Amino acid sequence: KFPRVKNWELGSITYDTLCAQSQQDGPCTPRRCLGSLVLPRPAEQLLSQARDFINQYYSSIKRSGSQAHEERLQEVEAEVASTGTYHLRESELVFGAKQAWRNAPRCVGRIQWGKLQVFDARDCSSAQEMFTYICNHIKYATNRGNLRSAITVFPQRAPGRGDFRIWNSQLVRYAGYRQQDGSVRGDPANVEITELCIQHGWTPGNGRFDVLPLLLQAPDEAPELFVLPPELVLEVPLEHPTLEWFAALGLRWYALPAVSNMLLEIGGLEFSAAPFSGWYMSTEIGTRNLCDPHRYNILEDVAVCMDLDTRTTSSLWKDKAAVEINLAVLHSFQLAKVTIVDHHAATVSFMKHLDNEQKARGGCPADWAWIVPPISGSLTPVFHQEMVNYILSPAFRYQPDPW
Amino acid sequence: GPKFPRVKNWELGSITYDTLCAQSQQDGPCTPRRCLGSLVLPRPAEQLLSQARDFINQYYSSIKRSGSQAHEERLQEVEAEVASTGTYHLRESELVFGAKQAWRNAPRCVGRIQWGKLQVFDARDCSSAQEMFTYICNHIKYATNRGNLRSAITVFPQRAPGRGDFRIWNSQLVRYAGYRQQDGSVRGDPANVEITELCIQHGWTPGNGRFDVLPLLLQAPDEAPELFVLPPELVLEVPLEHPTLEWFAALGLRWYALPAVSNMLLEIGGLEFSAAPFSGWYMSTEIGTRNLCDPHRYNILEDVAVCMDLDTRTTSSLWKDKAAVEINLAVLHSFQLAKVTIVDHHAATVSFMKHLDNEQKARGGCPADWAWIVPPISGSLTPVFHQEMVNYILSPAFRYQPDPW
Ligand code: HEM
Ligand code: HEM
Ligand SMILES: Cc1cc(N)nc(CCCCCCCc2cc(C)cc(N)n2)c1
Ligand SMILES: Cc1cc(N)nc(CCCCCCCc2cc(C)cc(N)n2)c1
Ligand SMILES: C[C@H](O)[C@H](O)[C@H]1CNc2nc(N)[nH]c(=O)c2N1
Ligand SMILES: C[C@H](O)[C@H](O)[C@H]1CNc2nc(N)[nH]c(=O)c2N1
Ligand SMILES: [Zn+2]
Repeated sequence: KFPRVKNWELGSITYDTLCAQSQQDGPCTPRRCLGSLVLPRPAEQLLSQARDFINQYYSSIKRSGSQAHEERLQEVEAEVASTGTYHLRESELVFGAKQAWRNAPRCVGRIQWGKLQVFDARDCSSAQEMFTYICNHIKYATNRGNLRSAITVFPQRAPGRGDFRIWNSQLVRYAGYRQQDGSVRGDPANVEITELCIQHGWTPGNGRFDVLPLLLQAPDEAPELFVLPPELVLEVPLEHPTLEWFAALGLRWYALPAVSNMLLEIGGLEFSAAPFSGWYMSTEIGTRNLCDPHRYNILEDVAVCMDLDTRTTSSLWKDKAAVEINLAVLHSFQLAKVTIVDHHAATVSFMKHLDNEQKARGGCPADWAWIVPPISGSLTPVFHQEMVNYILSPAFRYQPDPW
Repeated sequence: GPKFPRVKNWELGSITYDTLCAQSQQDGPCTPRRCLGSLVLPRPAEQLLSQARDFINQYYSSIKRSGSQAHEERLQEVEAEVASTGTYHLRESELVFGAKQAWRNAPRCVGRIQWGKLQVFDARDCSSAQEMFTYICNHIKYATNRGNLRSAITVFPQRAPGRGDFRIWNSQLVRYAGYRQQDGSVRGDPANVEITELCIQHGWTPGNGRFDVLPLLLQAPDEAPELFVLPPELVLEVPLEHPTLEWFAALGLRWYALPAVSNMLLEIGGLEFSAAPFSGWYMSTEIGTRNLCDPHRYNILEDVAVCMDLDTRTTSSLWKDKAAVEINLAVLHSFQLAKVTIVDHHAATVSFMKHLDNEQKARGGCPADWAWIVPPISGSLTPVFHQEMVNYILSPAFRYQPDPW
């Protein structure tokens, strides 16, 4: 029943009892494990999720069983029975957004989970208003380089109508221009959204790092285009501490990682637009975004500049170039005084987080493949830590693209 | 599409469906409620016969004589034997097939493109610890082949009805001693502190170096294990140096040529071969990243970083990553110089991708454990990081077995 969880570096063992609180099945069965897959393939039920969430909330404020708790359960029940749905109080929304983050198995930054600014944007009625709230978020979160975690929550999905959606996958994305000869200029991850923006009327540039406009959608309307004011998108030019030519690569990344296409589920209610942001771990930029062969793919270029023997894998040219690029990212963010965390510091804080959650809740859902960094895995303590992965609610969830 | 798991490569965009998993007859540790894929060790008569029939069907399929008269006579032969003895025995060619298939089936092995090239030594006539030692030395000589390594397994008698097992007590044929110190630190390999102490309890005179090769504790049915020293000339080792950092050689680090697992159970058609040591060649990260840099192994990162004059006082200098790369390069360079077979993690993962394609066509899938397949440095720089994998247990199989003591 309750899995034993061992750390193989220290020999310490815990038991996950928190997983018993899971109500949603993942993709694994006793016949086969699907844990490396990136994606998975009525009133009575809303009422149970609603009730369980309100119980979660009153328990957190230590008022479990109180008058307030009972009356609030009655409101929820009365509202659902009459209308087939309900609405959260602001404080409940705040609690549920933090819990969704806390519950996120793929997030290595969860030590921070209790520190989240929640902007309530549920009184939004147009793409125009969405834009204003998004700019306020960016400005707040960016804070001239001293980044602060934030979420803005737009109106929940409703039975009658279409969703509020932000089409872009992040608030900040560089264009990817598909070229005649089949290559890509810019970020190949963003080809499709770049073509959408143009098709909806954007005048495209032709750089490797052109910031995309937002396509914002109010219910049952065509999305609208909105150019972010350049002054709101903080960027960091990349340079290397000792390698002078590196700056000459013209590389850069944006300060603010802000995910904008995930669904936030709290107590059975769904928030189809609820962008959220923290600060980056350097390997996201230095390893994945710049070195993935299907991303900016700069490994070779960097290795030649370093004059490495590129002819053979056993010279470890890829490994050496990747280290330097990661170093350049850390250096430059430090130089520009913009919050960043390296993969060693981040995984150490995650280990402290596991221990906190063990005491607090008796476990912590974690996806080992996503937690362990993409370079130097076993040099970080999380590589040696067993982890149990399961879905708790409140949750952030993947949702299909709106087009 | 199909009612089998969809498997995607996020680098290339390509998709397959694993149909092979339908052949799995044994449950792993995961359920719909929670994934336990990251756990290292998760916790007959009519049963034997059904496993035997399945294995014999597998054998006859592989030789394309499925449904044939020889196929039906063999099945009858197996149940007759089980009917009268409670057990049965494999033909030589059945053993060779099952051993290769146990390797092909191993989800944690990245080297499986080589699975068809395994020399299977049949040692099922062995009846003493002394003879086990001879067989093991022959295995070591054949497999080592003066640095031109050749994959091999040697198979000792199977488990039998309430008669004791053949066991090799050591986890590998080559292991460096780990000596517990008066201050609680370890000299040598901390992985091997228990077996080192077991060797001394059984009469071994200990050394005091960081790289003392252990003797073997070999157990024949119903006897106490006996101790055997490997002739030093049989254990090929590689002194580590670095191609440009001249001081690395002065560190006195080394590793042995032959990775030879000796404590796993080989299961074929319900038969259990408790002693069946097998060996291949190393992927360089196993030595240079894990064995040398794990904090709970030789733990050399800080020493190397100090020699490289790195800033070890702050995580963000990436001193750990820089030192680990150089140590891996030293491992590769030293083995190449010594002419001892080794494969780096780029070339190994690339060959594992080819393996996956071959197996897609041949069997409809390939059981693979993503956390074990992805190397412990430079993970996402290798093509396997971007490749989804389905993990499931097929038989024949290599299985972990409890330590004999
Ligand atoms: C405070 C700084 C934070 C750091 C350093 C951090 C770290 C990370 C990293 C490295 C990833 C993997 C990203 C990738 O591989 O593409 C990630 C994923 C994720 N994080 Fe965080 N995180 C932070 C804050 C947040 C916040 C504020 C939230 C939401 C309130 C959040 C929720 C998530 C979710 C839901 C994922 C998985 C996304 C997916 O499945 O696509 N994180 N985190
Ligand atoms: C030919 C060269 C080979 C290479 C490069 C190779 C590579 C590897 C690596 C890197 C591991 C993970 C070890 C660790 O992290 O400690 C492994 C595990 C494994 N390999 Fe191979 N392998 C090779 C040959 C073999 C052979 C000949 C067999 C058996 C016939 C084999 C069966 C296994 C098994 C059963 C495991 C899992 C061990 C466990 O769970 O403890 N491999 N392999
Ligand atoms: C198909 C698919 C599914 C899925 N769940 N996720 C993805 C892409 C994941 C992109 C997330 C990248 C943003 C990560 C992030 C978010 C935050 C808030 C902080 C931080 N340091 N990093 C694709
Ligand atoms: C507790 C535990 C369980 C388990 N299944 N496995 C382990 C790890 C044992 C380490 C296995 C070392 C395999 C080394 C090897 C073996 C072969 C044949 C080739 C090659 N390159 N490497 C521990
Ligand atoms: C196939 C595999 O699951 C996939 O490549 C995962 C591996 N681990 C990851 N880990 C993080 N943090 N982010 C990722 O995108 C991925 N990709
Ligand atoms: C907890 C975790 O499963 C454990 O540290 C695993 C991770 N991946 C591994 N991968 C390989 N090849 N070898 C290992 O010993 C491990 N250890
Ligand atoms: Zn699983």
